[PDB]
Amino acid sequence: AGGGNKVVDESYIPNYLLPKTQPELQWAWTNMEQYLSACLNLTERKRLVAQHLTHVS
Amino acid sequence: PGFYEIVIKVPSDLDEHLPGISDSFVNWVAEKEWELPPDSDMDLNLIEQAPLTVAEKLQRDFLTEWRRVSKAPEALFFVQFEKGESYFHMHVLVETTGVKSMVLGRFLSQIREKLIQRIYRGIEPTLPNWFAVTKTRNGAGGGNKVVDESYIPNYLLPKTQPELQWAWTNMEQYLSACLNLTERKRLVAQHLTHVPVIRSKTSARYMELVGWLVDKGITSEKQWIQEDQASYISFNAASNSRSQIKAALDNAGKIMSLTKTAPDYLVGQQPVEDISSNRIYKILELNGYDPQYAASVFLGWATKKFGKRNTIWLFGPATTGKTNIAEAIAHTVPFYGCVNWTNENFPFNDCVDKMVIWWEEGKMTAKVVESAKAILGGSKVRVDQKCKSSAQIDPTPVIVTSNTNMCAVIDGNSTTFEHQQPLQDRMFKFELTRRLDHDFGKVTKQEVKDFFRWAKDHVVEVEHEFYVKKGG
DNA sequence: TGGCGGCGGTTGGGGCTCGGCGCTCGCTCGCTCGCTGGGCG
DNA sequence: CGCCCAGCGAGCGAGCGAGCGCCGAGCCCCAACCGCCGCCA
Repeated sequence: AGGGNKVVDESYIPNYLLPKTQPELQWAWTNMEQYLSACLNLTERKRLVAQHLTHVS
Repeated sequence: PGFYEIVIKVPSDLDEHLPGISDSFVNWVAEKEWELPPDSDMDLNLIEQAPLTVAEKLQRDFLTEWRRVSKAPEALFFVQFEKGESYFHMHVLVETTGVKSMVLGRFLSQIREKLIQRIYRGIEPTLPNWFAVTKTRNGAGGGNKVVDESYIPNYLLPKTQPELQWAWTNMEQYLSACLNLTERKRLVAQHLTHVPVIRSKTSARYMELVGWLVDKGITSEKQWIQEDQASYISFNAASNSRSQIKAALDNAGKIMSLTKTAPDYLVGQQPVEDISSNRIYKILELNGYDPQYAASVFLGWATKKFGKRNTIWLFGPATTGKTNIAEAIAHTVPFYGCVNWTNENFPFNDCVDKMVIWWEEGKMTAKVVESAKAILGGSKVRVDQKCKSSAQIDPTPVIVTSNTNMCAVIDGNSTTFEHQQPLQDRMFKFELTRRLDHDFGKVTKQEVKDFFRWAKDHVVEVEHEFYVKKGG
């Protein structure tokens, strides 16, 4: 319990939350204009994942 | 002025370290915001907020309690709030003015209790040793670590923004370096550019023992027992004390190897009150030689005053007031060596690392006549050794005590006289033909010391010549 | 054209060594908690 | 006159050591053997 919290940046979303497939997802709520389209749409999630992969590269 | 490095762990998790803390305390700790001074290049995003206030309150209460219990409000301190790898802490520093090392433990516990009853309000932090003081050794063995002023720029200031958060100090030399990386780096660089012995209770006594040994003239274990057996035994109880004996012996030898002059150890301290009783006086008066002039010549020869003619040669058969004095001198001086006249290849084998060169019943050899003339004429020269490397032999007063004519320099299976005048123009002839009686007794070391001392109390004009004046 | 005999190096192993850490004995000293004594007078 | 500070003391335990003990590696000297050489037809 004394450990530190899991602090991350925006790169953590496309690295674990978006890569998750439908069976590992049900619903989501956000407010960012870039991530709002990737709520219940898998195509937008994959597009954002690819964009993040190309950016970090 | 020393300082005490106190470690005070700042509770990071108020829920785990302070279970059951009131909500008012957390609210007041979180509502207090901080802001760096205008001239502060430190980044505020990296610095925390509630931990900063907690550390500030803790160090303020600590300083207040210290000033109240020590009665020294003008005492210097130096607090530095950092962020450990797994928990927050502070490198608090307080002077030792008005607080000895045997009372710091009670004051620390009192301050901890006061902080727990005031700040935390009874709740004691559950961190492993949240309140302690730096010790010279881990555990309950080492004592309080009394650091120095050089400890601040050697561990605290080197730390930069990542590990640094805040700091409080009243010292005028560390004011701008409280919340400024540039000033801290400048001070660290200045301290590194500025920067010898060590004072300890175990080395202070050794520094005096090594000096007393050379004063008494000890160069081995037997000489130490000769003075006091109990004293020698006391300095060799444990292995650490036994190795110390060998270390001190080696150091004393290497130092005696570099004194200044041999007479420094041969010349006595107190004057002489009865020289007639000395055996040297009778030996010199029996052979027909003025004891005063002989003593002056000996003093001038031992002090390297003549230079080229700094040599004495006692002629006449063996043991005629020649061997006794030489044996006494050899027994008095620390080290000595007999010139092996038989070994013409390396006759100075026994005279290696010796202060006096004694030639007892030995003829001159042609194999080391040229090299010997240098040392006899006041000149340095590196001669070989018997199955050993060469070694420089500084101008040392040589003493010859033979019966045959030393001018007859032997060159193997023959004899020559080419080195007659060269060797005679740098030596003193002492025609000591009178033989001592059987009940004359051997000369002691105290006798030689008294003789060398009396040689100084009555100085006479010593003439540089070959034949020494006799006693008229 | 031919081989049978000893001497300086090793080189790990039993041993001394200096250190660390760990523990275990003397000293201590602001604090506490009573006991009692001119003085009220 | 039966309390008054209030002055005194006697520990008094949580500290402080400091001093030793017992590993812990870490050098250090020593002995049972290898390389090379002397010794004869």
